[PDB]
Amino acid sequence: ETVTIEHRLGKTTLEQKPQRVVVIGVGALDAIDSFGIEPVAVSKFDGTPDYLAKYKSDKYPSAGSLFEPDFETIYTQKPDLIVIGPRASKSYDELSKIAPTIVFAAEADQGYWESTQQQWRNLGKVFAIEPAVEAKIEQVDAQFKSIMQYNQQHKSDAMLVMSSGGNLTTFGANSRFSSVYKDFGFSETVPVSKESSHGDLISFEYIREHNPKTLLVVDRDKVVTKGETNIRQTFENDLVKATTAYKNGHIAYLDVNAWYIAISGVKATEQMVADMKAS
Repeated sequence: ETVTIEHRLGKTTLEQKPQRVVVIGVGALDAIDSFGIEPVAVSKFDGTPDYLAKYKSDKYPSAGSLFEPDFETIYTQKPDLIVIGPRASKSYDELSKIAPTIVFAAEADQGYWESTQQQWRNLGKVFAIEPAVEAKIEQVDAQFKSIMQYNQQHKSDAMLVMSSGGNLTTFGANSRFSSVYKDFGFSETVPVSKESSHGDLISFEYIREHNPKTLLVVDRDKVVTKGETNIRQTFENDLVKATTAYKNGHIAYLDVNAWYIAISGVKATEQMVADMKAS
């Protein structure tokens, strides 16, 4: 009773309904928990979102960080399946020795939502819960479709800006934030041409000069800094105020967990939808 799952790091074959699942990555944990599966070990991250709070405790042994698996502990846990997010993917070859391993991740080229659907469908196949997955997909798909229509019918541009340690970077349609353009129906204020993993460095002068109609802001420090203060107070300086986005009240502060950390999560994707509705 095996299934063969195709994912970013190739093909993995395993018996359906693995009993002992180890999960690395918040997005993988989000979708897995959301569909009613309880893992035996999980990565630990200081920024784990409230909706996954139970996994922060020692009830669940640490499988490592978001980036670096604890191979020794994972082996000790005797997993039937290891599910990892893209952050840990350099360790896939090593994890694949221990047990069938699947990568759970979005793809910029095919687009966030099309690829995320497949990730949930992959879970559906592994755990024989296809109907529940399809019900969820139908629900969320309608939300994507409605938002996209809106933005095409009021065809307008958006600039996606991330702020981290004082660095402002921008990302376009062929980036980890492909959802904004390919799924939610915005056009790029400025075509960021061929992209790169970590975005392109910009400045407040760039934001003001290019004058986006909609400005979507990701405060990376929210989930990385020990503090949780509001970037808005500082982000909205004179240069940003002079922007159309500010005036039209279309600066949106995206949920950092949902958009940046918990990639392809169920709750994460629902939050992305909520954020887009709001803006």
